[PDB]
Amino acid sequence: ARKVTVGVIGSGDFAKSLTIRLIRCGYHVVIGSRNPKFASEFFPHVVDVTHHEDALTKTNIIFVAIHREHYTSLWDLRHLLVGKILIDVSNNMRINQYPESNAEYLASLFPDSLIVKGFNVVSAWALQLGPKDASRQVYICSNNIQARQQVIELARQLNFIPIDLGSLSSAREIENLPLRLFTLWRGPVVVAISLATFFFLYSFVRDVIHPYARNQQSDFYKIPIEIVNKTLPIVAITLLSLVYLAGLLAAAYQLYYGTKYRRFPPWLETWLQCRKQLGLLSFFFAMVHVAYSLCLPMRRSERYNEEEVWRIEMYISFGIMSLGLLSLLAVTSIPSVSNALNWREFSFIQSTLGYVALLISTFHVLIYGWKRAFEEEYYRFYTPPNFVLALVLPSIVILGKIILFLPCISRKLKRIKKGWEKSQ
Amino acid sequence: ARKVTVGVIGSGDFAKSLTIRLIRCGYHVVIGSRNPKFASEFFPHVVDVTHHEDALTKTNIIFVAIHREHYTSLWDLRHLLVGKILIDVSNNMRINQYPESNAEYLASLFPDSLIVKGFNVVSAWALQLGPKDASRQVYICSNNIQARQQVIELARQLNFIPIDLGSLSSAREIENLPLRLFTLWRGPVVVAISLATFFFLYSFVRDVIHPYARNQQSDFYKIPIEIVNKTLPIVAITLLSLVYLAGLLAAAYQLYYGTKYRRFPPWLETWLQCRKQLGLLSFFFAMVHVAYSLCLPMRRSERYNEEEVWRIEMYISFGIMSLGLLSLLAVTSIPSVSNALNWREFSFIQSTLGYVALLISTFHVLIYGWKRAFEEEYYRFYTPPNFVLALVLPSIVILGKIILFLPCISRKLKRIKKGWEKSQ
Amino acid sequence: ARKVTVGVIGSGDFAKSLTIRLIRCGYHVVIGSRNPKFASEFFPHVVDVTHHEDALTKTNIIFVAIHREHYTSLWDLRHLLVGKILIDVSNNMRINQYPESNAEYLASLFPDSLIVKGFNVVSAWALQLGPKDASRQVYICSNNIQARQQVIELARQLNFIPIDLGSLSSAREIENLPLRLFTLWRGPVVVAISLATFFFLYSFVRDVIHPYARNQQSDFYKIPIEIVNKTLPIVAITLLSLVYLAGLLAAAYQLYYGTKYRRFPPWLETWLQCRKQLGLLSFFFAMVHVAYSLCLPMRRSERYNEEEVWRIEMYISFGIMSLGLLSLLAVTSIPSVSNALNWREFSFIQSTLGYVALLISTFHVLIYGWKRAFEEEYYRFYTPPNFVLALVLPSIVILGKIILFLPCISRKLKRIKKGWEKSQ
Ligand SMILES: Cc1cc2nc3c(=O)[nH]c(=O)nc-3n(C[C@H](O)[C@H](O)[C@H](O)COP(=O)(O)OP(=O)(O)OC[C@H]3O[C@@H](n4cnc5c(N)ncnc54)[C@H](O)[C@@H]3O)c2cc1C
Ligand SMILES: Cc1cc2nc3c(=O)[nH]c(=O)nc-3n(C[C@H](O)[C@H](O)[C@H](O)COP(=O)(O)OP(=O)(O)OC[C@H]3O[C@@H](n4cnc5c(N)ncnc54)[C@H](O)[C@@H]3O)c2cc1C
Ligand SMILES: Cc1cc2nc3c(=O)[nH]c(=O)nc-3n(C[C@H](O)[C@H](O)[C@H](O)COP(=O)(O)OP(=O)(O)OC[C@H]3O[C@@H](n4cnc5c(N)ncnc54)[C@H](O)[C@@H]3O)c2cc1C
Ligand SMILES: NC(=O)c1ccc[n+]([C@@H]2O[C@H](COP(=O)([O-])OP(=O)(O)OC[C@H]3O[C@@H](n4cnc5c(N)ncnc54)[C@H](OP(=O)(O)O)[C@@H]3O)[C@@H](O)[C@H]2O)c1
Ligand SMILES: NC(=O)c1ccc[n+]([C@@H]2O[C@H](COP(=O)([O-])OP(=O)(O)OC[C@H]3O[C@@H](n4cnc5c(N)ncnc54)[C@H](OP(=O)(O)O)[C@@H]3O)[C@@H](O)[C@H]2O)c1
Ligand SMILES: NC(=O)c1ccc[n+]([C@@H]2O[C@H](COP(=O)([O-])OP(=O)(O)OC[C@H]3O[C@@H](n4cnc5c(N)ncnc54)[C@H](OP(=O)(O)O)[C@@H]3O)[C@@H](O)[C@H]2O)c1
Ligand code: HEM
Ligand code: HEM
Ligand code: HEM
Ligand SMILES: CC(C)CCC[C@@H](C)[C@H]1CC[C@H]2[C@@H]3CC=C4C[C@@H](O)CC[C@]4(C)[C@H]3CC[C@]12C
Ligand SMILES: CC(C)CCC[C@@H](C)[C@H]1CC[C@H]2[C@@H]3CC=C4C[C@@H](O)CC[C@]4(C)[C@H]3CC[C@]12C
Ligand SMILES: CC(C)CCC[C@@H](C)[C@H]1CC[C@H]2[C@@H]3CC=C4C[C@@H](O)CC[C@]4(C)[C@H]3CC[C@]12C
Ligand SMILES: CC(C)CCC[C@@H](C)[C@H]1CC[C@H]2[C@@H]3CC=C4C[C@@H](O)CC[C@]4(C)[C@H]3CC[C@]12C
Ligand SMILES: CC(C)CCC[C@@H](C)[C@H]1CC[C@H]2[C@@H]3CC=C4C[C@@H](O)CC[C@]4(C)[C@H]3CC[C@]12C
Ligand SMILES: CC(C)CCC[C@@H](C)[C@H]1CC[C@H]2[C@@H]3CC=C4C[C@@H](O)CC[C@]4(C)[C@H]3CC[C@]12C
Repeated sequence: ARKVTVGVIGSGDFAKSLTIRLIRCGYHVVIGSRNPKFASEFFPHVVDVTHHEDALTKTNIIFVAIHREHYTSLWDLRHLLVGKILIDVSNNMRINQYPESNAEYLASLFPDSLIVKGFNVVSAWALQLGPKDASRQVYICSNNIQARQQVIELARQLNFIPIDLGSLSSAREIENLPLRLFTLWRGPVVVAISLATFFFLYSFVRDVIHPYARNQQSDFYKIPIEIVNKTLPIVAITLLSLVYLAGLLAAAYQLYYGTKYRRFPPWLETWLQCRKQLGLLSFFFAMVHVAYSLCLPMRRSERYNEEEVWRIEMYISFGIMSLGLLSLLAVTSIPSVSNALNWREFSFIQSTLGYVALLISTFHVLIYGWKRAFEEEYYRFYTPPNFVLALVLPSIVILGKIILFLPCISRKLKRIKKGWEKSQ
Repeated sequence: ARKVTVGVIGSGDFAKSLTIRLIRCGYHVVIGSRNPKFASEFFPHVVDVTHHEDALTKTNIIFVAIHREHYTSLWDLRHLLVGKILIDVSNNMRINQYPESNAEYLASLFPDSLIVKGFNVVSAWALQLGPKDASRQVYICSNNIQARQQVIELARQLNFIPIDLGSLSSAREIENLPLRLFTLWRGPVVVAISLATFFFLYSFVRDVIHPYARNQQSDFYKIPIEIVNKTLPIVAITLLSLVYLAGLLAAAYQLYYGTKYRRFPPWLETWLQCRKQLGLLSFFFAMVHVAYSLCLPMRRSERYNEEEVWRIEMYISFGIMSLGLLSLLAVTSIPSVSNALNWREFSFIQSTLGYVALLISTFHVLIYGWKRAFEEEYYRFYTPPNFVLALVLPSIVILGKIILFLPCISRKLKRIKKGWEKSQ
Repeated sequence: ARKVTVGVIGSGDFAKSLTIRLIRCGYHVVIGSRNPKFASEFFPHVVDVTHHEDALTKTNIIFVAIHREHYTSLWDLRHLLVGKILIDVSNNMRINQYPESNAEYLASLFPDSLIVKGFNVVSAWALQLGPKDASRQVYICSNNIQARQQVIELARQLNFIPIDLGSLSSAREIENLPLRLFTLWRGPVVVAISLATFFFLYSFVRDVIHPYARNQQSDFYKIPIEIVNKTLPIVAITLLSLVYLAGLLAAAYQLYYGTKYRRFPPWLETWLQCRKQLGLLSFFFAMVHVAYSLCLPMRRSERYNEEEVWRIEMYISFGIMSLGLLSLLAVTSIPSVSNALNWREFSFIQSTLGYVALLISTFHVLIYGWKRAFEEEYYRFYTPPNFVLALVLPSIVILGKIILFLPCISRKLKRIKKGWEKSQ
């Protein structure tokens, strides 16, 4: 029933938190540091703190809890670290800082050891605490199977969820993972902000400034949130149109080149990768628009034609249908739901029901426009009304999709999708 | 640091996509085809394309990327495929097309080889691309442990998420998996459509046609979406009633037979299996009803008694309570949330809070009916009003559930639930 | 192709359901009972029911499907259970009933056997049925690797999802797991109920009783659900304030003590652990408030100043912003979404956007209060209006957070967060 000894190199924040987590989870830790005299009182009395040359002798699994630039300080400990699993927990301060990942550099430093990458994601504060809602998954990568399984078992005993990802070819991925902060959302968010700013300025120029000399009824105790009420929906529908224009453009490139075995242009690849983020931003903005259209027009201050009844009911119904379809798409976007669906079912949901949602949203805007545009006042300052642009982009998307259904084009796109593209 | 060679049989769409994915993920591929002269220019220069008899010699893991009906074309390669892992990636065009699954048929063809089922779910386009939101899980089944783990490691190196499911007894399941398209939703969707059509026709006959001779105030510029506003809620509540009538009927069958060790009738089994789909359809229709009741009655065109204040506030509150409980049930229906809950907690949530939601919905409809039914006009054309049916079904469900609480019945149902049913 | 024999000890409800599940999943079961004459007709004809001393001879994996207090009845079968995997499926009737878990007690009883904990979560009715939406994950813990993997494979063949959690140090956790019923929700729910009751009584005393002698316009055909409309929002905002006051107090304790390596007081630890439950309760109550504010003020019975337009639009917009941020936080609270986010991204979302949501909610309440408080009538009965308390708690939270941004305090808190706390 003797506890298994685990070695740790260095005495820092991560070393102390790791030692706490190991001791609480039924382990015995041997820590090697340059000056055990200095670091001995830091650690509890059940921690055996000695020199570098001593800790390695009495352990098999060693956490290299030092920074990358100090790895060469372990050069003298080359023949002691023979056949001993070295768990590399290091992290970089910048994505792609070095030509090779930290684990591969360590492996090149110590050819005879068994280098296992892992435990870098935890923050030396989740190690001190118990289970945490973000830092409960640890990714482990080693080119040696046995050492990888030993480290996975160690992670299991430390109340973690081990995740196996390969043979140090994945070390770069799990070193870049702790450093990323919504990398795929930056582009969609910038696009949404740009669209919102442009439509805000368009409404300000057309709706307010052009009749401002006529009326001039607003001051700083007024705000253009009638304009944000006209800006959120257009941004949402434009984001949906951008979600599906990427697929249209991919089809166009495939038809033009004649093969699917040609890499898309880098901008098209980035556009295709962030379609989920664009769609979720569109759903969020559509929901905010629904909230505004419910709360504001019906407020207590708002209390201060049969064909019109027709129109109002009909485009409200179309908006509700589109919102329901978008809600289905967003629900399927949860990782568990997406993984629980076949690729055929997921493709049906996303592609088909999103195209249907875009078409229904186009009708929902189109009715409003149909009896808000024929009056020459709203065709103001030579500038089309707000709904005209929010129609012109989904119109392009929908006409493209319909073009893709033509028999000649459908046949030339099936002959590509199904492999016979251009034999050579 | 030499790359591991992986063999592939055949040169088709799947073979080419698989070769691309293998080469990009640090592998070396040897492809065997009938005519290497023909297929050599198809594949890159780092691909060794030779005959069938040559590729097997220089590899250990071989992807049998050919259709099932051509498996007998490998009969001559029986003594070369001795002890070599054969990954069967084949798929059928129809569920339960053949008496035995593809993997088992291959294993019977080659008794001495190690047959591993896997990689059929990916679509030869997710292999070409990177990570995909539906095709990132691969299911692997082999009756040999070592070969199964080798194939799982191979899937890990190919940026997939290996899932182990057994010993080729699960081959049929993961061959039917790529072919299913919402199999459990078909029944609930057909039931919902039937209910919606019946209630639409009922409202058309009662609300419109019966006084149509009296008024005749509608034309084709009118639509019965006052009727869909009366059809969505009834369909939602009826779907909930059908969700819980299945449990009531299962209890009735258990009490009648005296044991739980008797298989339910096939219709009852299918009803019990699709309870989740019926409940989610009910939640979706209830949410659509909430959206209609918010957007339509308050529209700008809609602008064109204390006990009544009482009633309106009270049934709105009951509707909100029921919607909240249904939202809790739907949130627990996510696979991650369901797996994160104990069976006791999940049972409490679903059973208890869904019965409470059904009861509260019954009250919410019942108040509306209580002061919309006593007037003889709404008891029109000898036909009960719309809410009467939406009450009569949940009333049956609730009276059944209350009957199940009787001391004699509760005791006879505990003596069953807890094992003492009928000893023999 | 001979089936693998699996032994089962005892003949009860769990034994029968387990035997059914094993037989259906291609196994052959040998059941040992005290009186095979009695239990033989219970089980099918393909089940070999014999004495205790006979079943062990013809099997290797044995399910000890008897209660803990009867384990000593297997004392005579000590030398027969040598090297045989014993899967302990037992459960306790109370959390922490015994000093050592059931699996560890069994292991102490039989030192020479290989004890594996598992299959306790399933309810002897999910074993009889097929896949179930709560009982499809089984947790397995053994201090022997090989036996643990054998039991995991057995669980895989039984259409389960094996989960490995360690070396019998996790046996207590997975014995307590079937017994817990929302353990972390009890405290937050009691707090929410207490807040709701207190604010209901406060509104009853101030809003109704104090002018009750003045007007007396209500009877039992009236209800205080104008008061629940004033109670739900305050409870939601107070729950959010309590969510973040825990972090403020943790920071205060860290600054006072000078280290993060000191355990928080038990009440603070329990407060910190249940922050997710408090936040989700706050989100649920905020959504119920949104539903009430939409449905009730706009009802058909409700149909029975430019700066005010200003105010109404502005605080509605702030409420919508806060609801959107809370929705983002709740979406990230799904286990799949939380596990799919880096700890940095999850920390950003939760901490930063929740503080922003709290600030925006404070403004949203504050505008309403700003032009509903300056009238001396609402400062009624020497008691502050309802919004004043719902402001005073988030005000304390926000001033604390701002204090944490002071340069001296920020520096003393970074010197703690980053390890240099108090060297010894
Ligand atoms: C609310 C919301 C949530 C969303 N969530 C997600 C999400 O979680 N994940 C996600 O990925 N997206 C998500 N999306 C976006 C969604 O994936 C896209 O809208 C949808 O995939 C577009 O379908 P498509 O037909 O344009 O593209 P696809 O079907 O993906 O194909 C794009 C292009 O590739 C071609 N192509 C397709 N299959 C093949 C093949 N086998 N061989 C050759 N060429 C082929 C098509 O012809 C087309 O030119 C979401 C969108 C919304 C609105
Ligand atoms: C929005 C929504 C979402 C839903 N999501 C899901 C979902 O994700 N998954 C899902 O499965 N369902 C889901 N449902 C449906 C839900 O499961 C059912 O409403 C609920 O289980 C019915 O409870 P019950 O008491 O009728 O049935 P159960 O408790 O399941 O039992 C049915 C019958 O079996 C008997 N029985 C139960 N336990 C035993 C036992 N141990 N031994 C012998 N007999 C027993 C009962 O007496 C009864 O006769 C959802 C419903 C809704 C509205
Ligand atoms: C709708 C909703 C859903 C929610 N869902 C969840 C959920 O799923 N999971 C969950 O956990 N919470 C959840 N929450 C609550 C959420 O986690 C908290 O609101 C948030 O974490 C508080 O941030 P903080 O800065 O106060 O605390 P934290 O950042 O967690 O830190 C608390 C204290 O620890 C200190 N500290 C932090 N990091 C370190 C460190 N490295 N070293 C030393 N000291 C440190 C801080 O200074 C502070 O004193 C939810 C809340 C809401 C409203
Ligand atoms: N939150 C975290 O801290 C965290 C989280 C994840 C991963 N990590 C990784 O874990 C490792 C430990 O980080 P840390 O925060 O603990 O680092 P730190 O506080 O900077 O500690 C540096 C450690 O390196 C040792 N060291 C050895 N040779 C050295 C040299 N020449 N110069 C300087 N130091 C030398 C020191 O040990 P002596 O006492 O013997 O000098 C000391 O224990 C890093 O690789 C980090 O990327 C940290
Ligand atoms: N999207 C997909 O394509 C996909 C996805 C998942 C699974 N799969 C499975 O993967 C396998 C490959 O599918 P595929 O689409 O690549 O098929 P395909 O395009 O029809 O190719 C058929 C292949 O079979 C070989 N073959 C051998 N003997 C043959 C014979 N007698 N008659 C005809 N062909 C013979 C051919 O090789 P030669 O050049 O030597 O003649 C050719 O490479 C199938 O089992 C399929 O079910 C495919
Ligand atoms: N839903 C469930 O039932 C469920 C779920 C999860 C886990 N479990 C666990 O699985 C085990 C089986 O539970 P169960 O519900 O089947 O129990 P049960 O109905 O009470 O059966 C008791 C069993 O213990 C045997 N036994 C041996 N020595 C005994 C003694 N001295 N006194 C009494 N019985 C003795 C009996 O076998 P003989 O015929 O030879 O006397 C009988 O088969 C328990 O440990 C339970 O915690 C049960
Ligand atoms: C319950 C669901 C919805 C309701 C009740 C609703 C309501 C409305 C209303 C009343 C208008 C008239 C303009 C205004 O009031 O400011 C409008 C316009 C608009 N709707 Fe919606 N909507 C819904 C969903 C959606 C969705 C999901 C989309 C797009 C994905 C969308 C796209 C638009 C657009 C772009 C406009 C712009 C028209 C203009 O600014 O002139 N709507 N909506
Ligand atoms: C915020 C939540 C809800 C609100 C505001 C609401 C509102 C209403 C209103 C105003 C009516 C009167 C009939 C009408 O206006 O067309 C009604 C009727 C009805 N409600 Fe709801 N409801 C809600 C939730 C629900 C839910 C969740 C269910 C069932 C699961 C439900 C079941 C019904 C049914 C069946 C009727 C039919 C009455 C009739 O057609 O005569 N309601 N609801
Ligand atoms: C769409 C979102 C929201 C809308 C439309 C809304 C609407 C309102 C309205 C109209 C009032 C005036 C008092 C009343 O009508 O009873 C109010 C008050 C209040 N709001 Fe909201 N709200 C929203 C979201 C929120 C959220 C998310 C919170 C807190 C997390 C919140 C906190 C409060 C509080 C505490 C009051 C109390 C004021 C009082 O009782 O005097 N609101 N809200
Ligand atoms: C993050 C996502 C949303 C980015 C999508 C933004 C779109 C509108 C941007 C991003 C990159 C852009 C492309 C970048 C480069 C070129 C080449 C030149 O001929 C101008 C047009 C063209 C082809 C641009 C078209 C618009 C474009 C595709
Ligand atoms: C929204 C838009 C971008 C959707 C795509 C429309 C355009 C780009 C597509 C639709 C029809 C396509 C054409 C269909 C047929 C041919 C004939 C052959 O020579 C291949 C290219 C060519 C000439 C295609 C070029 C691209 C094309 C013109
Ligand atoms: C997919 C789900 C929702 C199906 C539920 C539909 C219900 C209403 C249908 C489906 C199958 C049907 C049963 C099929 C067969 C019989 C036998 C005969 O005596 C008529 C009634 C009875 C017992 C039917 C009752 C109604 C029933 C249970
Ligand atoms: C909604 C409905 C279907 C719920 C179930 C109600 C009916 C079917 C149930 C409830 C009470 C049950 C009875 C309770 C007691 C007995 C006595 C004994 O001889 C077993 C059968 C019998 C006669 C049961 C038959 C089924 C029964 C009548
Ligand atoms: C389950 C969660 C929400 C519990 C949070 C409830 C809060 C308000 C309660 C729970 C435990 C309580 C603490 C328990 C003990 C003490 C010590 C004494 O000096 C009184 C105050 C103090 C410090 C209490 C302050 C309020 C407190 C922190
Ligand atoms: C909402 C509230 C609880 C937030 C926290 C505010 C209080 C408790 C915090 C904020 C500023 C803190 C002080 C900042 C600086 C010092 C000086 C040094 O001697 C450490 C303790 C001491 C004296 C701290 C004690 C705790 C403190 C006073």
